Formats: sequence, structure tokens, C-alpha cells
Amino acid sequence: VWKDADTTLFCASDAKAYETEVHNVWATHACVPTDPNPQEIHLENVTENFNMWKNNMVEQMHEDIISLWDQSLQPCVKLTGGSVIKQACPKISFDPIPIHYCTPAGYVILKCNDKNFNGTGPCKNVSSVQCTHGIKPVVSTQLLLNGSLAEEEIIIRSENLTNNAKTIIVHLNKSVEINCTRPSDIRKAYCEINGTKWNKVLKQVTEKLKEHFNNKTIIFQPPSGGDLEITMHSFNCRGEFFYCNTTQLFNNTCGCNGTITLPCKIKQIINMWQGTGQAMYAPPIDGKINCVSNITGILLTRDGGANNTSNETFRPGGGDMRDNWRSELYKYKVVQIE
Ligand SMILES: N=C(N)N1CCC[C@H]1C(=O)N1CCN(C(=O)N2CCC[C@H](C(=O)Nc3ccc(Cl)c(F)c3)C2)CC1
Ligand SMILES: *[C@@H]1O[C@H](CO)[C@@H](O)[C@H](O)[C@H]1NC(C)=O
Ligand SMILES: *[C@@H]1O[C@H](CO)[C@@H](O)[C@H](O)[C@H]1NC(C)=O
Ligand SMILES: *[C@@H]1O[C@H](CO)[C@@H](O)[C@H](O)[C@H]1NC(C)=O
Ligand SMILES: *[C@@H]1O[C@H](CO)[C@@H](O)[C@H](O)[C@H]1NC(C)=O
Ligand SMILES: *[C@@H]1O[C@H](CO)[C@@H](O)[C@H](O)[C@H]1NC(C)=O
Ligand SMILES: *[C@@H]1O[C@H](CO)[C@@H](O)[C@H](O)[C@H]1NC(C)=O
Ligand SMILES: *[C@@H]1O[C@H](CO)[C@@H](O)[C@H](O)[C@H]1NC(C)=O
Ligand SMILES: *[C@@H]1O[C@H](CO)[C@@H](O)[C@H](O)[C@H]1NC(C)=O
Ligand SMILES: *[C@@H]1O[C@H](CO)[C@@H](O)[C@H](O)[C@H]1NC(C)=O
Repeated sequence: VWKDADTTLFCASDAKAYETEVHNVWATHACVPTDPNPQEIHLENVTENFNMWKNNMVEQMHEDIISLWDQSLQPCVKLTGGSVIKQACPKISFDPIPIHYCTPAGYVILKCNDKNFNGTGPCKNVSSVQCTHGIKPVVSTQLLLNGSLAEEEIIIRSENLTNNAKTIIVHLNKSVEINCTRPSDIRKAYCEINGTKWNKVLKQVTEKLKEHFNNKTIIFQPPSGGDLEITMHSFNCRGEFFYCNTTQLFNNTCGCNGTITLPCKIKQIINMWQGTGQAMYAPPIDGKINCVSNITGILLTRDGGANNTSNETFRPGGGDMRDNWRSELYKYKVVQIE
């Protein structure tokens, strides 16, 4: 017997005590070691309601990662609310590691094992766990990186598809590598994507979106304004902030199918995701800066006043990292053992 409840979670990780990498350092002192003997109990004949869009676990992970960045990635200058802090900004070791979220005594985590689960509504195949799986806290916009994959079909996730203001999370079932490099202009970078791989996945995505939108025509367009962090695909590679133009990723025409090369820039002046504010970092480290990531999801925003047209147009979105955490926490919820 249990009931829906919120409580303060703790974290577990395989952090290395000797590592200078900042995620390891934070997990070493803020988490416990991962459960060496994790147990999963299947709940016979249990149906349970989930709502990934109203899930306190997401808020708690958000608070953790903000703390992680605040103790690890300090900018030369932080500009918040009129205040201006000038603190040490050395170059660091940066590579996210999986973090597990675990319940204290008197609580368990319920896990939805329905392979088609979209994040809201009833789940027929429910198990209970002490900890989630290991989630890498990858900060990014537009593209979800290094996550998990949907097990069966591509999944569309949204708090309310009919409401165009609600962010759409696309959960891929086959990852697509994105290989970004600043070769050894020191801020000029690029990302390489297999155009055959990507265009095929994207076609499947549009077909999935057809199913939710009455077989309408699915059109992609570049973001319609905003800050560079959201009009570009933003992410952190080895501590450097990359900003990549994704126009060639979301062009509906696909003489295509070669390597897709996105132009990128490393920016020193950042619009922080942790909260409204601007931060400045030192110029990039020397030599080849490279990151090979898996695209496992897409963040989309649908265009509004098309209620009576023939087209549904989608633009890459992001900005609220809670959606990133939500994309992995969607199948979990905390309950109190009554
Ligand atoms: N957290 C809470 N409680 N919130 C309540 C609703 C909005 C949200 C919120 O209050 N906020 C304020 C701060 N935010 C912001 O100002 N944004 C505008 C500028 C860009 C932002 C970006 O995505 N930055 C970024 C930086 C580096 C990387 Cl690598 C990256 F992938 C992304 C979006 C986040 C949402
Ligand atoms: C339910 O999910 C479990 C994972 O715990 C997996 O073995 C299988 O996909 C499902 N099994 C049943 C009996 O539904
Ligand atoms: C998710 O599944 C539930 C089934 O109960 C349904 O009500 C809802 O419309 C679905 N949402 C999406 C985006 O598929
Ligand atoms: C990328 O995807 C492949 C296959 O989908 C997987 O084996 C590999 O572990 C993934 N890499 C990362 C860093 O997630
Ligand atoms: C991914 O899902 C789509 C349906 O959305 C399906 O057609 C495709 O075969 C799936 N691919 C894999 C590798 O499971
Ligand atoms: C979803 O959004 C539409 C359009 O904004 C609105 O009419 C509808 O009431 C919403 N549905 C729910 C369940 O909130
Ligand atoms: C990534 O791209 C760089 C530069 O083009 C190349 O040297 C490297 O081999 C690529 N890595 C992979 C895994 O494709
Ligand atoms: C690009 O992806 C396709 C489909 O997965 C694959 O067959 C092809 O070998 C890839 N190209 C390269 C150069 O690896
Ligand atoms: C991305 O590239 C396209 C074409 O190269 C360009 O028209 C567009 O302005 C670029 N986007 C941004 C945000 O600079
Ligand atoms: C994704 O994971 C790979 C493998 O650990 C790593 O090399 C890469 O830098 C990661 N990408 C990001 C954006 O953290």
C-alpha cells in the first residue's frame, strides 16, 4: 500500500575519488556510492497513473545540476540582477557522469515499463525500485544528447499537444551521432552528422507527428527569434560552450545524403540556463576540442495560428533544462509506502 507523495531524494554515482573532473568531484561529496545490488520488484496486476509534466523528481534534479555547475563552472564575471561578481575562472575537466536518484526510508520509486508510455496516463506494467537508472545531466538546447532511447516506436511527449505553447519532447528509438570539433579563428567549430542516418530518422519523426496531427503536412522551420542559446543548438563540450546552427538539420527538402556539417562557434559570453544572468568564461583551451554525442531526443515548439491551415510547422526549442531531465525521469514517480 502506497500513496502519491513528494520527499527529498538522495543521489548515488560511480564517481571516482581521484578524479579532478568536476562531475566526479561533486558526486563524490554530494552523493553516495551506487547500490551494488539493485533490486527491481514487479507489481502484479498494478495499474498506476504517471504524469511526467508534474513530477517533483524533475525539480530536484534541476536543483542538483544548478548546484553542480555553481560549484564547478565558475565564470570570470557573473552578471545577475545588477550585481557583478569577479571570481576565479580556471579551465576545468568536464564530462558528465550518470547520477542515480534514490528514495529514503518509507518511500519507493515506481517505474513504468510500458514501452509505448508517453509520460502521462495509466501504466499497466509497473515495478518499484530504490533508485532510478544512471542519468547523465547533459545541458543542451534543441537536441537531447547522450540520453536513453525509446524501446519500440518513436514517442511524442507533451503536457498538451493541442496547446502550441507546450514544449514537445521527441524520444528517438535509434540514436544519431553528432561529432563536433574545434580543430587544433580559435572559436570556429563544426559538427558532423551522417546525413543518411539523420534524414531517415527525421522522416520517421515526421510520420510519427502525422499520426498525432491527422496526417497533416509536417514542416520544420528554424527558431523564430530569441537568444543565441535557443536559436542555435547549445551544449557544453569539455567545458567549452558550443553554439551550432542547425538549419541544415531541419530542412524539409531531404542530392542530399552526404555528411552534414553544421557551422559552430565557441562563445565566452553565455546567457546562463541556471537563472536569468550572463556569464563570461576564458577563451578555449588549445588543441583539438572534440565531442562525439548521441542524439536521442528532440525539443520542438509548434507554430500557433494554423488551426485552419493545412500545415503544422515545428521549430527546435529548449531553454528549460527541466525538460531535459524530464526526458529521462518520465517513467519514474515517488510514492510513500502507506
Ligand atoms: N528555473 C525556473 N524555475 N524557471 C521558471 C520558468 C523559466 C525557468 C527560468 O527561470 N529560466 C531562467 C534562466 N533561463 C534563461 O534565461 N534562458 C534565456 C537564455 C538561454 C537559456 C538557455 O538555454 N541557456 C543555456 C546556456 C548554456 C547552455 Cl550549454 C545551454 F544549453 C543553454 C533560456 C533558463 C530558464
Ligand atoms: C514489463 O516490464 C518488464 C520490466 O520489469 C519486462 O520484463 C517486460 O517488458 C514486461 N513484462 C510483463 C510480464 O509485462
Ligand atoms: C498520452 O497518453 C494518454 C493515454 O491515457 C492520452 O490521454 C494522451 O493524449 C497522450 N498524449 C500524447 C501526446 O500522446
Ligand atoms: C550511443 O549509442 C550507441 C548505440 O545506440 C550505444 O551503444 C552507446 O553507448 C551510446 N553512447 C553514449 C555516449 O551514450
Ligand atoms: C522506430 O519507430 C518507428 C515508428 O515510430 C518505426 O517505424 C521504426 O522501425 C523504429 N526503429 C527501430 C530501430 O526500432
Ligand atoms: C490543451 O490546450 C488547448 C489549447 O490551448 C486547450 O483548449 C485545452 O483545454 C487544453 N487541455 C487541457 C487538458 O489542459
Ligand atoms: C569526428 O570528426 C573528426 C574531424 O572530422 C574526425 O577526426 C574524427 O575521426 C571523427 N570521429 C568519429 C567517431 O567519427
Ligand atoms: C551513414 O548511415 C547509413 C545508415 O545507417 C550507413 O549505412 C552508412 O554506412 C553511414 N555512412 C558512413 C560513412 O558511415
Ligand atoms: C543559420 O544559417 C542560415 C543559413 O546558413 C542563416 O540564414 C541563419 O541566419 C543562421 N542562423 C543564425 C541563428 O545565425
Ligand atoms: C556524450 O558522451 C560521450 C561519451 O562519454 C562524450 O565523449 C561526449 O562528450 C558526451 N557529450 C556531451 C555533450 O557531453
